Amino acid sequence: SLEERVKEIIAEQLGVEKEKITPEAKFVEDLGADSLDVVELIMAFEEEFGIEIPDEDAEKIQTVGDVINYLKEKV
Ligand code: NA
Ligand SMILES: [Zn+2]
Ligand SMILES: [Zn+2]
Ligand SMILES: [Zn+2]
Ligand SMILES: [Zn+2]
Ligand SMILES: [Zn+2]
Ligand SMILES: [Zn+2]
Ligand SMILES: [Zn+2]
Repeated sequence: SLEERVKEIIAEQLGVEKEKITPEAKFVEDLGADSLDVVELIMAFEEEFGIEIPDEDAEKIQTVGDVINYLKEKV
């Protein structure tokens, strides 16, 4: 599912257990993502879902929920 794929992307990049990858979890504050991690997460979401996340939209991707909601509507 879309959610499962999003979890694997995040788990692979941040090394966090999927059980902690919840909708309200902030990549930085809750999942420990640093600046490079965030850039790589965006790059991965684009590659895996075949879409583009313009800089503007990328800035709004702060939680797991943002990515899921964004992708569900866009793809
Ligand atoms: Na993986
Ligand atoms: Zn891989
Ligand atoms: Zn697990
Ligand atoms: Zn923040
Ligand atoms: Zn928090
Ligand atoms: Zn891009
Ligand atoms: Zn947009
Ligand atoms: Zn948000």
